[PDB]
Amino acid sequence: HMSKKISGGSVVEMQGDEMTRIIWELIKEKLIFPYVELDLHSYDLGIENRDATNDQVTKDAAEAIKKHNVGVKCATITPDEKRVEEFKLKQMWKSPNGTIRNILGGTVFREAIICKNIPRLVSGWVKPIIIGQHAYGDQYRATDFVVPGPGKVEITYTPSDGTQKVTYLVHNFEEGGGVAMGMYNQDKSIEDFAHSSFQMALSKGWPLYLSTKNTILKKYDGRFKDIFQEIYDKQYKSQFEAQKIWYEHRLIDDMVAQAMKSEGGFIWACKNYDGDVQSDSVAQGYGSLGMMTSVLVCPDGKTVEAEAAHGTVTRHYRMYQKGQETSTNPIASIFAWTRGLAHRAKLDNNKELAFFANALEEVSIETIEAGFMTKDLAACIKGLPNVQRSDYLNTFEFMDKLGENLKIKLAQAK
Amino acid sequence: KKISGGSVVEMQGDEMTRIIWELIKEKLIFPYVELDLHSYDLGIENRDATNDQVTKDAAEAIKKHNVGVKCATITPDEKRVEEFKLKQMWKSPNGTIRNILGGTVFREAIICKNIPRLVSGWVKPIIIGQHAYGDQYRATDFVVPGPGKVEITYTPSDGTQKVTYLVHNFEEGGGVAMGMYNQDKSIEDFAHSSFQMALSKGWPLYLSTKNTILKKYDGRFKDIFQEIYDKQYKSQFEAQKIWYEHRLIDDMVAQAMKSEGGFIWACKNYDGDVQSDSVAQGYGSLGMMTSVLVCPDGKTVEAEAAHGTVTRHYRMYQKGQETSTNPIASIFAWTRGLAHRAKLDNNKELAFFANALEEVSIETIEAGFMTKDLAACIKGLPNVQRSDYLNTFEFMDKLGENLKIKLAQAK
Ligand SMILES: NC(=O)C1=CN([C@@H]2O[C@H](COP(=O)(O)OP(=O)(O)OC[C@H]3O[C@@H](n4cnc5c(N)ncnc54)[C@H](OP(=O)(O)O)[C@@H]3O)[C@@H](O)[C@H]2O)C=C[C@H]1[C@H](CC(=O)O)C(=O)C(=O)O
Ligand SMILES: O=C(O)CCC(=O)C(=O)O
Ligand SMILES: [Ca+2]
Ligand SMILES: [Ca+2]
Repeated sequence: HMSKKISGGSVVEMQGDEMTRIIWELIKEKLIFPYVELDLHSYDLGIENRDATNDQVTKDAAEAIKKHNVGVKCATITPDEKRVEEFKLKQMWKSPNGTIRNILGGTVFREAIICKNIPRLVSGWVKPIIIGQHAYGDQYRATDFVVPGPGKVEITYTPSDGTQKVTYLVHNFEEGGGVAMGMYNQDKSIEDFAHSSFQMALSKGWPLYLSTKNTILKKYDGRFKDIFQEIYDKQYKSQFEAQKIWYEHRLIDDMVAQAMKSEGGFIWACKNYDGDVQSDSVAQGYGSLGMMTSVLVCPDGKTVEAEAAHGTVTRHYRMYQKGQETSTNPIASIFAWTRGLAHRAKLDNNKELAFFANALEEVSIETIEAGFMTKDLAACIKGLPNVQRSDYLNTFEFMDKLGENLKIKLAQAK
Repeated sequence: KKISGGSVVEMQGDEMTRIIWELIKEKLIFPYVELDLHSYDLGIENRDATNDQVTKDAAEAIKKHNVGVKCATITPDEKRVEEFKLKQMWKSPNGTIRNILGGTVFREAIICKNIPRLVSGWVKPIIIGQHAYGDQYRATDFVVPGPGKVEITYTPSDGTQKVTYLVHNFEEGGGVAMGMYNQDKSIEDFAHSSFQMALSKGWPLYLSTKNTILKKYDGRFKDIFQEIYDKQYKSQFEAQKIWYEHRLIDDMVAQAMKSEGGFIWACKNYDGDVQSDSVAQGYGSLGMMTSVLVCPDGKTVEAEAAHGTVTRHYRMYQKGQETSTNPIASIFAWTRGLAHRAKLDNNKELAFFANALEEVSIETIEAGFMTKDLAACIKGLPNVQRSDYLNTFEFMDKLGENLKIKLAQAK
């Protein structure tokens, strides 16, 4: 009969597109703002405000995250040919997440939210599997081109200090054309990636695996393997052993077979491409992309960006657009806010904010575990063809049910 | 009065698989099939002795006789170079052979009703066609020791202007860099092989790439497939009510996880290498898989046992200790090659024998006679007792008796 909200501090918010934008606003309206006062720095990364500002709004939000150390980002449209038409864009703008990653740096850690009544697709997975994706280099910064006919492709290195160049033959095309590409990574980026992985394994108490293909790329993938091993021996091995965990290198194909027959419960450090791909595989194996969280941990050990690990759910948004009922899972988006607020509360020693962030995570899981859930989770239980309308809640019924349970939980603890 | 078997190129391998290989031939093959065997030793010592020329000679012999069957082989790491005092950390024979022959490697689980799958919805099989040529498996990678410029250059053979592209200006330290390529003609054969596999199985075909990122490199795989599809295969796909689609690799691994199986999955060399191990494990046992390289000439094939050489079991066999080594992938390398041998020769007896041996293998396991690894797939290893499985020679022996019965019953 006379309450006062939690003062949450400074957070950078990146508004997004299509179905995740709708969810994003329901989360703020029903779960966050009634309990938490925020110093929000909002940036509209919607497809048409980006285009409006020649994508300057993306870069500015990236700089804002550097300044305030905490960002929460909604899924955004990444333009392709179709999208330039649909929004009559000025150009095919770069992915906002590549731009944001490239400015911030670091490792992207992805993890499924587990509810005990939600069957996995992979039978053995009891505990979670946290993939740490090295968010820099390799294919994502590579230079590729078409080879139009017979000829020589070479890759050369010219030292900056003046000494003589070295020239590696890629291929003599003798029979026609094809394609070629060069790609690189940097030692300091690999070192930051190793440290974040060892640190993540130690804070979760779980073992750590790095996957490469160094049997084939002895120099390129060998560099990753060597940097991890030296940093582990010099800096982490005795800590790992003190907690009865361990670090091992694995070939990527051995690693995906090992992961598939494990029980989970390990950190999986992936090079850029493998982490991009394998984390969608892992996400689906747990049940639903809607349940996949993601946090960019920057090398300063202080800045994070939290987001859902899925897209804008265009398919559902099209149905929403023509008045048709939808059942879109908000948990990944919710945990973007709770992870961002948890981190804000850690930097600030804000006890009430940290208790709120965890209460909302608990509430989300408890609601599903009591049998109230969106359709994608119902399908995990029954199999899609066998789901009845009575087995699940639509988008708005589920937020309402969550909002109801969160008011109860928070008024209980006071 | 044996079955006429014809010419077959055999590549001998290493450690436990080398041992099982000899047992397969003496127990299951040679008692029923007379063969003109052309045998190349790809054991790690002989590759070292010949500076790996024997691997090149084997691949050439496959061009000549059209059928190869390859035993698993050691791919040396640094511990192996010490063990054998190798002249260099030789590269996998599979890479050299695939580079010489070109083609597509089709991988598919070997399914036993009593071996549980780990992925719940995979009720039908998933066939991966891995492009066998180029990309990371023919690349050149090096260490960048400090600041400097990495560039990549194309010099046309006809003497016109060369083109140079900045890969990276290293300004803050060193790192690594690599160059890699593929060929139009080899991609086309990749496409043809995939469209033909789909049509022959009556299943739909998906090609995965990452063309959102590698717009030129992966875009070429995409454009080649689409062009060949529209001009040469779309009509026949529609007549069988199947289709072809390009999918982004990320989308596709998720789609496959939640799918029911029953499709052809065309993969670039790297993805096919990685996802075929994921898929074999998902169907229940990483080792229960077929791996058959189908060459562009449409006539030549090389079946291989895809797993490792089982070093721990070999050491135990060296010390004269009981082992329980699964032979099924080596057996199916023999049956797949002989089956294709029988196809080129219109040899109905050889074709019958190859499928019999495959059938005996499945039936024997489904009846409850299996090696320790398979019993552990069923009970869980901590719960496996000695009486739940056969040792290496007992299993081979049960296979041999069941095969002898199947061939007699059939006449
Ligand atoms: N972070 C972002 O800003 C991203 C935005 N995009 C965009 O999103 C739109 C559509 O893309 P899409 O392919 O449709 O993916 P998405 O995940 O939205 O939906 C797929 C299907 O997954 C099921 N599903 C997903 N979520 C839910 C849910 N909550 N509830 C229930 N079912 C769900 C549902 O399944 P169904 O119910 O249909 O069976 C759905 O349809 C495109 O514009 C992309 O640019 C993709 C990912 C990242 C970035 C992009 C980048 O940086 O370039 C990325 O990671 C990458 O690099 O690729
Ligand atoms: O890659 C090798 O060295 C051969 C073993 C292997 O991984 C395979 O054949 O798939
Ligand atoms: Ca991805
Ligand atoms: Ca492999």
